[PDB]
Amino acid sequence: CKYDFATSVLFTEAELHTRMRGVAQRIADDYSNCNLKPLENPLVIVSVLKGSFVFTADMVRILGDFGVPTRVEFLRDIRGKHVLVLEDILDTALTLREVVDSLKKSEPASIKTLVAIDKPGGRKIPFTAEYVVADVPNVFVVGYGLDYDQSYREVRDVVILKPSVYETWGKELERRKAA
Amino acid sequence: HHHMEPACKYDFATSVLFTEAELHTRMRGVAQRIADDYSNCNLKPLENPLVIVSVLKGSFVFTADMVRILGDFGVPTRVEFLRLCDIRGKHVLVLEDILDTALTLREVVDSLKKSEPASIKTLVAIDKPGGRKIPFTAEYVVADVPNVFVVGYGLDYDQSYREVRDVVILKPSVYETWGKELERR
Ligand SMILES: Nc1nc(=O)c2ncn(CC(COCP(=O)(O)O)COCP(=O)(O)O)c2[nH]1
Ligand SMILES: Nc1nc(=O)c2ncn(CC(COCP(=O)(O)O)COCP(=O)(O)O)c2[nH]1
Ligand SMILES: [Mg+2]
Ligand SMILES: [Mg+2]
Repeated sequence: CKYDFATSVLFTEAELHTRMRGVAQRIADDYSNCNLKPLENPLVIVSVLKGSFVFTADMVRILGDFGVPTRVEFLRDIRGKHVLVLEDILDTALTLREVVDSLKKSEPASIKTLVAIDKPGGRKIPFTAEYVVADVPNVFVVGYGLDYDQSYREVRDVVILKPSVYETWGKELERRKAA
Repeated sequence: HHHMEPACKYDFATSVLFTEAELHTRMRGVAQRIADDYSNCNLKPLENPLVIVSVLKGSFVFTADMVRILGDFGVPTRVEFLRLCDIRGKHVLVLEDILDTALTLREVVDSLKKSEPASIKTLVAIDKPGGRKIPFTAEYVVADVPNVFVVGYGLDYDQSYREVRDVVILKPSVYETWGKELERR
């Protein structure tokens, strides 16, 4: 494996970007009759969870390439506006269920969701994102904005950490606790 | 002789000042200096990362690109947004998309110093050195621009254009027209 701290790379940055371009084409098609324009009527991107800044930064630029202008708001007026909620990972769906339900109360013209990583096996309630870049199984991943204990968000790929990473850090946490 | 001037890429811009490629080239140069400068600190994921404090809403683009480049150069980070975890005894690098009057960074740095970080430095994507209202020098600057209003690379005009990949001069046409519309509202 490329990374000394990982056992597996699941998706490279290049694979993610290729899938993101395919999703951007669909979004450009789906919103083509919405008359989106900078200033007068951008697509409102609502980015949810701290780590989603990486995905949001790459995705709004790719959407711009495909002719979909955006404004961004972070959750870490939309009445009559088109809203696309972005999140780095969708797992239990408890976050997005709450965010979507709250945004609906402001009566946007439409609301859809776009997630970089779906763990469809992780649900605690039923929830389907309109747009999914990639799926993973029920494993804990880091990278592409996703962290372990606030570290590793900067890893360019989505990866599975080595067990020794959690073990060393637990032990150091114990150590610092006693001292 | 007759000079030929090609038209600008973007219908809303007068001039592209820095392309995404130029920005990333300069960010790699800066990342090498940062790696050299923090090589004496024994930084590590989890036990001792560099705390990146990202300031202002539009700085998410710069921050996303910069933490990944720093990772390539072996500088592990953790990111915090001001648009705060304990920083006492930690190295802090404050990131900001643009530095102009310096009033934001002066306040942010002074506040953070109260928590006694191990060190504090600043890294900015665009410095407008002629815009100062107080003296201020960033430790690390990706690019300088003259006193003109730019958008792109996370910088907005009234919340639009952050997604433009290049840093560009916004056409006066755009904000004169839109400004009167906002007045009308
Ligand atoms: N780093 C990381 N990797 C995972 O595989 C993973 N699976 C769940 N989570 C925690 C969180 C994701 O935390 C993401 P962040 O650090 O705040 O970007 C799941 O929240 C989505 P949901 O369960 O409400 O739908 C994960 N965090
Ligand atoms: N979009 C944009 N372009 C500029 O040229 C420019 N020059 C100043 N500003 C406004 C703000 C930058 O606003 C950045 P953002 O939309 O919140 O990412 C200057 O703040 C830095 P300082 O004056 O405290 O040092 C600008 N905003
Ligand atoms: Mg997390
Ligand atoms: Mg602004």
